[PDB]
Amino acid sequence: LEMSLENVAFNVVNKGHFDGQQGEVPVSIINNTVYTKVDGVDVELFENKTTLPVNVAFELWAKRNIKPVPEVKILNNLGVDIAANTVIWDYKRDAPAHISTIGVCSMTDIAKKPTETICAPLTVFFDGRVDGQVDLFRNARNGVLITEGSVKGLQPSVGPKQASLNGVTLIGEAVKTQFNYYKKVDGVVQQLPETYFTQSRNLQEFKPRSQMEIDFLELAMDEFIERYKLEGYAFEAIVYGDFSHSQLGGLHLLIGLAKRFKESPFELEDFIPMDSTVKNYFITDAQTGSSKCVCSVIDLLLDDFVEIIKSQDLSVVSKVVKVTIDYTEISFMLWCKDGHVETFYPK
Amino acid sequence: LEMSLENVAFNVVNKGHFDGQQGEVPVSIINNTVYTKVDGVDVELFENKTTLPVNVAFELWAKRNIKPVPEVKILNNLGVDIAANTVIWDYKRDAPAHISTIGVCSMTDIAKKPTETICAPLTVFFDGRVDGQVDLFRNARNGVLITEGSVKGLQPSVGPKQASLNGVTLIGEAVKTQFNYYKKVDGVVQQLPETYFTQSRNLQEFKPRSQMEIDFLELAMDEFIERYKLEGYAFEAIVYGDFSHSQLGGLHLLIGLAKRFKESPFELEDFIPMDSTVKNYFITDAQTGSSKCVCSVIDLLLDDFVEIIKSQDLSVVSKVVKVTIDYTEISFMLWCKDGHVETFYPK
Amino acid sequence: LEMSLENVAFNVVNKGHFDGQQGEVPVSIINNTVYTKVDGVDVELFENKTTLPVNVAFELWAKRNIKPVPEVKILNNLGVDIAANTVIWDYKRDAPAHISTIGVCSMTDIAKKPTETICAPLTVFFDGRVDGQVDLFRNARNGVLITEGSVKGLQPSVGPKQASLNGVTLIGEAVKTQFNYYKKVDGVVQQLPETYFTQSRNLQEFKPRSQMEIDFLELAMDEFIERYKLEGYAFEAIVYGDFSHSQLGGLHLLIGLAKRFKESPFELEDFIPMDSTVKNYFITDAQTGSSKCVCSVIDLLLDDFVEIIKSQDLSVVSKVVKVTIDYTEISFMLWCKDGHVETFYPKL
Amino acid sequence: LEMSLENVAFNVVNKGHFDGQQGEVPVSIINNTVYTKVDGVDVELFENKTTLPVNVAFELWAKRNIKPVPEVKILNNLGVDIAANTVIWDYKRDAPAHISTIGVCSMTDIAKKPTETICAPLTVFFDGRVDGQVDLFRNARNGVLITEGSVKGLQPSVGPKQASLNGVTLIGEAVKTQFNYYKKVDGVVQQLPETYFTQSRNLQEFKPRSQMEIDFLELAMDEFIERYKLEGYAFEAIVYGDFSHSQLGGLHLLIGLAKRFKESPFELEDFIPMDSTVKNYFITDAQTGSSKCVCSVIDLLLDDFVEIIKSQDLSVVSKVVKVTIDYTEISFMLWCKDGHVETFYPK
Amino acid sequence: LEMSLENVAFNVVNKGHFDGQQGEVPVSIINNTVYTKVDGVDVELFENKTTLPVNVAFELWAKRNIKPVPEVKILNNLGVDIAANTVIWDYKRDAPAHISTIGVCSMTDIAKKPTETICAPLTVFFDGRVDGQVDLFRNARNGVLITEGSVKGLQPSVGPKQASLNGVTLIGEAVKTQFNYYKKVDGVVQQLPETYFTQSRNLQEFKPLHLLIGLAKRFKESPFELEDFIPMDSTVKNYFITDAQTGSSKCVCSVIDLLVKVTIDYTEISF
RNA sequence: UAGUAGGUUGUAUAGUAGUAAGACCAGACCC
RNA sequence: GGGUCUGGUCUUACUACUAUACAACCUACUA
Repeated sequence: LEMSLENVAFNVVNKGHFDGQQGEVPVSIINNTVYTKVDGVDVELFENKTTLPVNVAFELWAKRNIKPVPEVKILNNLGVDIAANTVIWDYKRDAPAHISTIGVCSMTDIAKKPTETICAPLTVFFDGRVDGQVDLFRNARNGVLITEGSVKGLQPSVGPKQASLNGVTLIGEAVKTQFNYYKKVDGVVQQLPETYFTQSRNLQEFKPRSQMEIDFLELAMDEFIERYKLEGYAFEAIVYGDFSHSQLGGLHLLIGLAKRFKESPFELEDFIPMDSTVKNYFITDAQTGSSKCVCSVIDLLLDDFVEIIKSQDLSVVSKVVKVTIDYTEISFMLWCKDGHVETFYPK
Repeated sequence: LEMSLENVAFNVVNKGHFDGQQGEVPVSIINNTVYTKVDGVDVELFENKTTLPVNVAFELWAKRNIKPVPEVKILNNLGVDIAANTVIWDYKRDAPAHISTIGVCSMTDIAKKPTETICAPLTVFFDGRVDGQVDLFRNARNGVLITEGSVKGLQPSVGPKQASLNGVTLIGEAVKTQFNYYKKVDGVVQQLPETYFTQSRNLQEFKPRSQMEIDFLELAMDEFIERYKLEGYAFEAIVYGDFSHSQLGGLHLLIGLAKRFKESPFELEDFIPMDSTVKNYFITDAQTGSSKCVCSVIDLLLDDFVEIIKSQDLSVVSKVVKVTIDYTEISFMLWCKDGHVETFYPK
Repeated sequence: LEMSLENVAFNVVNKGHFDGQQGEVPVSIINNTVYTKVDGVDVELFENKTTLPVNVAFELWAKRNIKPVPEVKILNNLGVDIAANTVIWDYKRDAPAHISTIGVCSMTDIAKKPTETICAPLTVFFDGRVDGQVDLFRNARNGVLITEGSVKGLQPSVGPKQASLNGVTLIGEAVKTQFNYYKKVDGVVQQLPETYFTQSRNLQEFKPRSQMEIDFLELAMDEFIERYKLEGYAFEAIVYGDFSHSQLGGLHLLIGLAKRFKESPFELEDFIPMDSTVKNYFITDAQTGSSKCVCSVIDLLLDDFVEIIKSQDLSVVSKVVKVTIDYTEISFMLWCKDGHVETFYPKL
Repeated sequence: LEMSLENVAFNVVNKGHFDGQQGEVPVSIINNTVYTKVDGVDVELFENKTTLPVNVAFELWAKRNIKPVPEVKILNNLGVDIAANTVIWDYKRDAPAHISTIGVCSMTDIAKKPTETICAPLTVFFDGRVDGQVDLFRNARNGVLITEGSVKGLQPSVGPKQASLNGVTLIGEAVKTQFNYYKKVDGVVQQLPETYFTQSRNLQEFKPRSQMEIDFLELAMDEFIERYKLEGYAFEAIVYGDFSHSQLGGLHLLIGLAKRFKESPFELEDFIPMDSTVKNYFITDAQTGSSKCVCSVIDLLLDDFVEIIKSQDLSVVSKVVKVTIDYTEISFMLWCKDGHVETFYPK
Repeated sequence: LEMSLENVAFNVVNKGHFDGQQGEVPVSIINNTVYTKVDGVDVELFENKTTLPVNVAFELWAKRNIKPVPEVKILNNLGVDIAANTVIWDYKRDAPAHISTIGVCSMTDIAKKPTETICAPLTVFFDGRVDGQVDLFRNARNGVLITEGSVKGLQPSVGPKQASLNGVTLIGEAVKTQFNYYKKVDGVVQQLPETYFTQSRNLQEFKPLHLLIGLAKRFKESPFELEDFIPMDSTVKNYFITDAQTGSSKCVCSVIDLLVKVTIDYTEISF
């Protein structure tokens, strides 16, 4: 089997997600909210924040993937258009990561199997922990495959350490959250270039993942620059920021935002609440009264950021640098003075 | 069995009402409308005009009674509070005639059988064309029973000739629309009083049902009164109406409204769109510019109204007359100008 | 008292409009509809088609004017911005004719009396059948006054014969629907221009109001033109209409639309459902398959239209003619050639 | 172009449809209705009855095709999935006939030209009155082409006489509403089979289109059979209908419905308000009280129906007959008594 | 009395709850929100999260009980179906704890007094701090009574130490939040058996994996997410716990906050 | 007199439209 | 080659709307 609204609500009530049990419960759809009657009183089960109909969005939310899955930004950068026999929920915007589905909900389904002709001109995300998906990826024309282990006859590409698990990114210890990515286009397997992976942290629950990051949060700016020999790279304004004018200077790394937040609180108004490698924020410092309309914040490991920034050479005043991050090219606007660097920020 | 939204929509699509078949179709609930996907495009199936949730109202509408059923005004006057194992749809206001149901929809059910203790202090409408309902009526404490035939041990009460059938009232020829009404209160059968029944007609599809009505519509105002000897009974004002002042005079019978509508069109704004024995209208005559804020219109057979007015014994100046219409008392405001009648209109 | 939602609903239930009685009834506001509980079941009382909140629109609808009132187009053309101590309901779009009110609903009120300073730079519609309104009009700076009779010290202006009464326009017989209009601007009484008044009819309930209209509805096109000496005025196109090409021809008078509708049914899609002197329609003829995207239809008495079309010389290649209709200037495009008119249509 | 909501509303206000002019007007989107401010008061321009967003549906409605276009049922039967550079509005359900568009609205566009790779595995409706569309049809892989005239190198297929024009079907006189249909699948032109075309009439504005229909609407049931020699074809029940039992007998042609409506009014509740060759109705006769839950009504010319019924032979008790109507197969359930056909109704 | 929407909004504006004052203020009902006009600009007063109409829910919210009241789980376990002359607001789901009311709001009222025949086959929650309610409980057929003190002729049952007060549970010091529970069924007083009472704490404001104390200890150690897929109030809570450090998650986790059939909160819990 | 300015009108360079007609180009049908 | 019908463009005459520049009239605030 039954694929109906009341069976989905029964599964949500008894297990929190659509498992596949048999049963039905009373359901009331008023406004965009789905209520259920428990002990004679209506209890809210789901509030629709999406653009889909109420029952369609509820069914997709209940059938979401609860296993560790790749972050939505990785899938978007890899060009994934649809997911095979699963729903990947984008918790950043509280909506499904993909408009259509394959064999999940009859209202949004374009097919019941990923091997149909309609699914051929689409990059389909194939899981690896579900049996039989590797064969479907081999027979698919366009598809992206993730695997905990290794696949015979293919060259694995190491992905990010962290992965999304019910909306909270983590480096799994009990469960393996590091996958191997395979991309197949037009029936030909394509290798993927080596890329630096964003750590996807947050200001509140910020924890350094390296010794250099620990020194950045604790040691002074001059001491940290002197110890690691970061002179002549404009590290004062690129990371720490300039809270002295009406507009901020630099501050394009999430680690600098975390350091400033620990020093003085401020507001990060995200005017595009989605998940992406590069985030734009409406930052307003509450102490110095300095605000910036657009602030491109990219969360990178500090050691790899140093390696990236020191592998471009100081020879021209201005240059555009293309860096492969999350399997996509990132355009960095680089300004260089003579002897030192002026400014290096993402576009 | 399955009791779900998609099975109900499948039954509506394939048969127009909930029959009890097995199947499911895609359903989208957006706004108060229930859409279904037919040939890849959404088709509207039901628009909620009720005060209930969208899916609850849709399920009640699909499970409505399609057999000839008594008019909602008769049930309200008899004091019916709930219907046993059926839904009676009030097409006048496009909502169920009763707030709760017995064994129909889990969201509105108060019980699964009419014999439970919760249903005891309620007048339950028991059908007669469904097997086993007569026994339930006998065992019920408060209930109203309708029967095409006769029931042993009970005195039948003849009901109205017409009955509702999918929202259009008719005097059935192929199907019997005349029932026998039995009312049982506190376990004791009560014999219903002798009463007149409203014909429940409309101005557009108005057809006379007696010789007197045909003469009323065909003959002039003076000719009709002279032929039937209605002098000194205010038939000109009460029935025909007086469109000569800023406010109307009389016009409290639907037959007079039909005659005027055939003569000159006008607007009847019903500010309480429900079904009742006495209707109040905001009548505005479009020819003479005469309007009346409240106009109590009661549809009665002309012969019965003549009998009622001739039995009034007009001797006192003012008197309140109680007339049993549709198993309920109707308060008629009677004014008599000593010698003849002054005005006789319902309150 | 009391000015509350439940008292308003009680008045609607017991009398159909807000009279001023004391009482309350259960009320449920869900969606844009206002329901009431009668005999244990919810009954719909009002569905909000306006741009106002549900209870605000319900209160304005209940307090609407039920007496014969001037049509909304006349008020808009006269420049009326607000109504004094009343609500004028625009039944064409099922919303109040004016955004704000004076002493009606606390949510929309800008004042409690029309004599306040905020109401001074506004043209206020003052009634005449309500006692004391004439004095307010005299003391007002900008205002429009209607009166069944005559007012001392002022020159009356005769208005249209018909007036709106609960959404249906009529030439009242029992009740006088013809008023005298007075307009006062900046404390100085202004006389209103002499004008022709639109009859405001409809295709379904269309009834001729003159001998010429009866002849038009009965006689053939050629016979009517011959009888009324309308030679060389494009009456075949301007009025009767030309359903011969892909686009329509002329057909800019409602009487011609009524004649065609009686001949062959068609659809008039009104893409701006409001009330105005000149109406634009998306007419699609169902017989010949001829449709026109924009069709300016103005309802005028056929004698008045004949006089208007005979009052303009036709030697110029083209000209824009301004005609005072419903106290406003209507622009007519006079595309003519060699004396005989080619077309004559308003704009909207 | 400018493609914005206010430009679309300006075009609607000044011309009734999106022509392509430059300008803007105030717009208010509250509920599903789009209002505009004219002379200081909001005027409703469009009420959304679709499943699309308010502004998307408004833009599609304004950019609809106002020229004579084929009826939506013909396009659905031909398998049209999308329309090239135009929007075909389905006035029966007040929604666009196709979910996606090509180069019309950026919210629903899948491409800007019909020659892109994404549009290749889709049957695209190509007009013929727009210059350059014939070349696109020739270069297209899957597409349907209509032409007023003839196309060199292709065999024309004569379509229906009538065509939709702003929601009202008509046999155009001033404008040609008869097209020639060409279907191309997988780059190979397919000839369409000879077929019968539904006249697509309605009960209210019903006008006979042949001598036989006039005789049917005037002559008696027995006289009409005698004159046209229809004995042993169950013409009494198939077309006229039988209002004698609880359920109707036959009445599967719209001409019979029109005749009955002229005789006695009744209600046709369409529980699937869409456009299709075969329509199912919830017919309830208001005179005899006879109702039928499902009534398959197909509007065919009486001469064509006679030709169909006289070419099936009377040899088996039950048989399924496939008839090509509107370029699609119609399944007719045929029951034959030994000697004469018993019941012949569409499924 | 006056019982109208504008009087209720006036009471909310001037006192925060329906006290019973006389007055009216402009009110706008758009969407499910009730706005009021203060200084010429609309100010939101109430957003409807319930299944009731906007004005009905607003009137019930304004007429809610602000005194210390028993927790909703205790009332549900005791079988309370309706409250006499008061509204008990369930702050966990932001909706009234009972579908119908007695003499509060005309849209939801089934009666004006708890002594009517319609209220007889219902367990009615009778207060004890309101004068005259004890007599109504004595005359009632089915009802539950709470009392700060003692009632003559009845055996008191000691209830939980904590009680709800404007949505925050507390062990009252200035005000007594410990009541004595009396249950009367079919006109016969039934004694309440001994039972253990849930402390009803929370992880954030916790002051001394199926016990809430273990959840609090883990939260102090490592943060995690508790997705409550049934946001209501009950003795036993099911959570969708996902540990953010070890990546360990459990779909259903029955968490009961305590200091085989077990008598907890006047009901039976099966382990 | 030296400056900063809101409404009305005119001139100049421009860009769209207008429910009539004529002309040019292109396509279809017929002779 | 001619006639009719459609898609695009120009002209006929008068007006409406948007953009910029300058001037005049009624006049507003300072030295």
